Amino acid sequence: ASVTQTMKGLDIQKVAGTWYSLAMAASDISLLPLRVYVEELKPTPEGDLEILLQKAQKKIIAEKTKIPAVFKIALNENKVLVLDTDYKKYLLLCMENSLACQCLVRTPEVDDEALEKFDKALKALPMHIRLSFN
Amino acid sequence: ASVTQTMKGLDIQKVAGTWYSLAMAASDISLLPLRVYVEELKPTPEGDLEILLQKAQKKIIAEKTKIPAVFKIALNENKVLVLDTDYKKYLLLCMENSLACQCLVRTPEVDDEALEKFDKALKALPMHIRLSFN
Repeated sequence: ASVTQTMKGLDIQKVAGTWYSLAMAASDISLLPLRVYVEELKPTPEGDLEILLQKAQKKIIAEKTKIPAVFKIALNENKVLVLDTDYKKYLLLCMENSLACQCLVRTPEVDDEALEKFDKALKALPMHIRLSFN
Repeated sequence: ASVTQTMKGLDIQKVAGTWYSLAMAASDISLLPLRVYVEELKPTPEGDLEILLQKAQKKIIAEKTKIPAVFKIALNENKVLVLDTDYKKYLLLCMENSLACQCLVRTPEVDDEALEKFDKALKALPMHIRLSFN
């Protein structure tokens, strides 16, 4: 991917709280290890991102970098990419080794803005597998 | 490996402090990503192990398990295995995906107990690559 595809002007503090994985996509079929469900984001006062996820709860710390929408997690290098969020409804997030992207929503209310924007974002990226849940 | 090859009666509190990587060995040549140098161990009051290492300093948290010499780190599952230590001189430590083992010493004093015991421990395990440093 490119820095061109990451989000401009992210405020990491406003993504705090609960999220639900509506859908996932990945560059390689076997990737879906990156089959992980973001349940909560907890930014730190220092600007790092704690990720609570389901696989068993895992707690991951993605550290800030010089790119405000890109965090570094480990022995195996993984980056967390925030593609886009409105903070109140949806967050598009990618984890790179190579690439898995998740469509996160604040609540599973009947509304399809998040999934339209996920699908629009994936058009640019070479994905070989796509999942959507109930 | 087996639980039979992990250490009996580990006190994680006594491995606290500085260590030096004298030597590494691994199951697969390409493994030496697990080319990481343990510089410090910091056990927590809760019994988890913080690992400071050189690759750039990385800080890894290996959580306790029901096995007192085995800690769990992440998206990719890695276990840290303490094979053997006398706490004061040497620690034999393995990181599993599959397997890399390190010979750690408290100080680079002229003494070869650590390396004899590393080599004796590796006899049992299928290693294809071995490194030793100055």
